[PDB]
Amino acid sequence: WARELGLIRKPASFMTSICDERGQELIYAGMPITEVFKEEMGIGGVLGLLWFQKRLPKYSCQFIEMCLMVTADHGPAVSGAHNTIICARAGK
Amino acid sequence: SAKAISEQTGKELLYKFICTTSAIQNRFKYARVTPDTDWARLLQDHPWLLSQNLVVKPDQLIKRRGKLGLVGVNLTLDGVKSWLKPRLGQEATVGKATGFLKNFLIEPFVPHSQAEEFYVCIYATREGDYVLFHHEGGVDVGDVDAKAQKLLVGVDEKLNPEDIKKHLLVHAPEDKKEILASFISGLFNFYEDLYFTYLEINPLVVTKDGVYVLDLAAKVDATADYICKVKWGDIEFPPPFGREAYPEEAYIADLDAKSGASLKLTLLNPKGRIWTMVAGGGASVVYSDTICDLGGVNELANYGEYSGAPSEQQTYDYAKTILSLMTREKHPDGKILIIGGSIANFTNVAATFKGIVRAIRDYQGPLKEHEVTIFVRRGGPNYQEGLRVMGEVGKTTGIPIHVFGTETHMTAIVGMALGHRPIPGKSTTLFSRHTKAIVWGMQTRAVQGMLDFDYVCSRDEPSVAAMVYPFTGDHKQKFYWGHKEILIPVFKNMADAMRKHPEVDVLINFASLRSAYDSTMETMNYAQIRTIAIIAEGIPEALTRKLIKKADQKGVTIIGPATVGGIKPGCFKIGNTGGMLDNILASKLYRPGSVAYVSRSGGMSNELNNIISRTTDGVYEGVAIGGDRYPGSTFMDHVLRYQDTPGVKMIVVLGEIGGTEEYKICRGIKEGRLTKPIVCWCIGTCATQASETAVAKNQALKEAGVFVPRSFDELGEIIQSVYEDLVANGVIVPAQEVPPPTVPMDYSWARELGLIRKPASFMTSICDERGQELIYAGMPITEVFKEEMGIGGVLGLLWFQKRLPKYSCQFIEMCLMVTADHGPAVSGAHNTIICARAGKDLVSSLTSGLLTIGDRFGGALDAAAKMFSKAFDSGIIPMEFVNKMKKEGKLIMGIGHRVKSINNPDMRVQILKDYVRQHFPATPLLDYALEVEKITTSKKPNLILNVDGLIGVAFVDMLRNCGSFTREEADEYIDIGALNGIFVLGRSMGFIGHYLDQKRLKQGLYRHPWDDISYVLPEHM
Ligand SMILES: CC(=O)SCCNC(=O)CCNC(=O)[C@H](O)C(C)(C)COP(=O)(O)OP(=O)(O)OC[C@H]1O[C@@H](n2cnc3c(N)ncnc32)[C@H](O)[C@@H]1OP(=O)(O)O
Ligand SMILES: O=C([O-])CC(=O)C(=O)O
Ligand SMILES: O=C([O-])CC(=O)C(=O)O
Repeated sequence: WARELGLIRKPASFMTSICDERGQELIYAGMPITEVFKEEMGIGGVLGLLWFQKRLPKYSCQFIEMCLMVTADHGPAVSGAHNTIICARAGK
Repeated sequence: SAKAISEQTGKELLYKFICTTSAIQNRFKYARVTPDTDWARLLQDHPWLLSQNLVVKPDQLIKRRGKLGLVGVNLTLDGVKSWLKPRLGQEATVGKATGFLKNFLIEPFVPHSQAEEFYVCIYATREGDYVLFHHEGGVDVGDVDAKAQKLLVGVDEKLNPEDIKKHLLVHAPEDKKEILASFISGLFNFYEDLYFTYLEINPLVVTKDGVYVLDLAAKVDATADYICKVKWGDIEFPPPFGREAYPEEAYIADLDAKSGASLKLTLLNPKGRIWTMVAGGGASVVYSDTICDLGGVNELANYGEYSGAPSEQQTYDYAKTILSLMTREKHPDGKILIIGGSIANFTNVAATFKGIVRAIRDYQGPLKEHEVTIFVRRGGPNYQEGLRVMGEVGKTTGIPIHVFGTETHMTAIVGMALGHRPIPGKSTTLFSRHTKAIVWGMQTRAVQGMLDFDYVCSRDEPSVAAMVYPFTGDHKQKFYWGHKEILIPVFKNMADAMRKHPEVDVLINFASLRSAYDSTMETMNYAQIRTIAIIAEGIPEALTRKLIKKADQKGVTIIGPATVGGIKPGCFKIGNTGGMLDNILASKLYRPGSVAYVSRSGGMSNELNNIISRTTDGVYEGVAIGGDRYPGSTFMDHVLRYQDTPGVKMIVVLGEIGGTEEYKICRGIKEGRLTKPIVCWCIGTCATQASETAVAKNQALKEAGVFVPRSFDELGEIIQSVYEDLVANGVIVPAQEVPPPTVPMDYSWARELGLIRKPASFMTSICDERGQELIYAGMPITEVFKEEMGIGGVLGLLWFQKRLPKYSCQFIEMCLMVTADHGPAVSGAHNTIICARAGKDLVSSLTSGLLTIGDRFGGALDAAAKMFSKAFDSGIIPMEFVNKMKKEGKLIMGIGHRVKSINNPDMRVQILKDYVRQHFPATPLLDYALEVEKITTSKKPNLILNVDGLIGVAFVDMLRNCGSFTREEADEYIDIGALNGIFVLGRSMGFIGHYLDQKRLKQGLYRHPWDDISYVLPEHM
């Protein structure tokens, strides 16, 4: 109630610039989620908006998706997938 | 701070650290006699006492010892013994000072002529060091300026011995020229390199044999001790010679140095009725001056002082020791206590006065008996609550307490204490609206006050451009600009802050008293800086003289050191002057006025702000030059800087005792340069060179042509009088009072006063990090260690919040050590070894191993505990329970081992089972599980209780069988999962051991074999 009337200041920590959950609709960098879907940007587009806060061009977003899909798996004998299979096989 | 040292230590370090080509005799030849020590030990450790003649002087800082006949010359050992029979240990006087004569210093007497003596006196001034030498022996050395040779040697300047032979040895005899020139050069090198302030050697016996010293006076720069811990040794600062110390005074003295707050007290007349319990040093000084001026000079009991925001126990001890001191005797006119002081900067007045009312309500009885009266006047942040609680305790305890704030004069309560009134290229513009500054160090409170002052003055831009801190990286600090969040960039180095902000002309150095010199020298290499305000206090005087010399060479104005800063209302504020915005809006410092003041102590600047706000229009610019005796900017520079400024109409100067600083103002008024009206008043009379006292300075200024008030009571009156006399000439027009912008309150400040509620989440009951010491459940950590409880004790305090008995804590440790590891082939240890072998740290490897612990791996503890608890609580016999588990199609978990079956026990099940049998008081559930394994071993011999089942059933048995558990909490921690915490905390030991083992064996990254996979992928998708 005393911050609604604006007669107090509290030092606000937790500075962030990647999401605006309040208001009407979700804003990633400066653009709403409906403009994200209307401009037909891919998952590389939301990595551009969330990680770099910039609207990357279409070839950059498609390359980010492309370098995500080759990174997707390299078998179970690698060490992290071995850890995943061990932890999943122990009922977790 | 120049402190006089004992001459014994002075000549000890003189003989220790002299550097000359000549030979200096009497090497370690001195002795000390006190009434405590004997004479046989001093004779046996010093066999040289029977060689030559002896001489004795009092070693208690007594000036003119030979004139009053307190020296024993040309006497032998029993001669000086019989000389010290009627003198050692009792009352003696010199000048005005009378006191106990305690210490005596004894030297080998040198038979000397009147022509072999020499006079040397070297000391520090502002523009350099004075060297005074006279060649004619004895006390009769004549004038010190014409016949005796005087030398100005500069700062950071080498003294050539050729100059000593040229100028210091004009009238000196030719036979002792080179030896005395070498001695003078060595004495100057010693004086410079060990950082003294004053040396005087009146007898200097320079014979053909060598040079002897017989008596000397030495004052050292005591603030340079951080340079000279190793070269002073155990330095000694003797007190001035006088009366002894009272036990209350000694109690105040040794509670003074145990904190970062000044708690001083000195008594004048112990039977007086006017008392001093006063914050702020200048406030106590002007209170003593006004009491001695109003006729209470023979009645002023003491001057006391509490500054630097002392703690509640500190002010409680000080108040009980000073309020238990007028209760010894009474007065026919009553007794008066003054809770006085200036305006506090940031100290909460209400908490200090809560300590005051607790200390008074402890001793209200003798105060009512002795008929005392309390006069209270303070101010600052939240003094309304303090005056209200003094009024409440006055109405409650019956003691008449008369309370005022900043609306009255700060000293006028003294005016009704005796009943005298009825009781109701150096630039002339330092700062402007375009002025930016760089703050050196983490002083975010000061920067926030800076930005608040800039916001309330309707200024468009913040005056803090950057912050410099070498101990952190380049980042940004989040501050307030009114309501808005802004970012001030914090830089590691100074060079990038100077490159990125070329508009900065002010640097405010918040460095310590021993890192300010190098930071100021680094600042002055940049030509954009026109002024540096050095806040730190403690800086040695030679480094300050070097700062002054480079400031005169570069034209940079240095405000300080030992200052709070300087305030220009409407343009800029330095550091912590004024305080927070309570005092700024109280003193109307958001708009410029027409009065400019120069003061020395920063504590009187707040009361000068209050006086100028109340009596006259307001402050245009106010600079406190600092309490150091070598100021970077003097009075005279600031007075000409105001005189060159056309904005001011009058200058108020508040000097103090000592220094010829405003005789320059006197002679500049007589020269006609200073035409604007000046109101000046000298604090520090203390009449309880003759031109250094405040009263002679006062009528010196009065017949100089200055409106000097008679006392501090009429200072605001004479300022108001000259204001009303000067507005009649039509030069001062009062501007229209524009209301300032209003900042919102701070959240921590408004929660300190308790006028807000915030819903506090994050409820916890397992640790109390605040306060004095760590509290786990309700007991401190020292009681944890004193009762000798183990790690099971702190699991009892942290997990269950209960002091478990000794067998329960030892059993918790016991069930932790069997759980510690079970090899690497288990699944979690495999995860730990895999993650540790892939180059990860301890946290990631232990974490990736711990995340395997679930229902299949390590889940037998909690599930076996719940299974046997639900079996025992439902009243089912073990024979029916085994059949019920068999015909439900699931195994009894916690029962069944692979290899170790019958007369081959698990050997850690056995130890835990035995400890539960002798040490637990009652075991229903363990006996139930024993009956279940007696059935299942009759089924198959390897179906014994596992360690995972026995720890579970014995842990439930411990919780529901021992004390302090109320039979829902013993069944609650099982449901929450306290069995899982036992397993994970135990197995973390083995997992960290696995990490350390796989990192110590230095094994590279693991990849599984392809022949142990058997891929079953579909043919084509
Ligand atoms: C009546 C009136 O109110 S008027 C006031 C008149 N006088 C004054 O204004 C004096 C009051 N202020 C001061 O004197 C203070 O010194 C201030 C305001 C300059 C601040 O100084 P401080 O806080 O003492 O020093 P600072 O915070 O820099 O730290 C002291 C030392 O700790 C060192 N230090 C800090 N943290 C660590 C650490 N973790 N490990 C090792 N050293 C450390 C700092 O580097 C610094 O070293 P230095 O002395 O070589 O610089
Ligand atoms: O502002 C300052 O430095 C003085 C201060 O906090 C106090 O002790 O009241
Ligand atoms: O705790 C478990 O359930 C697994 C284990 O350590 C074992 O192999 O005995």
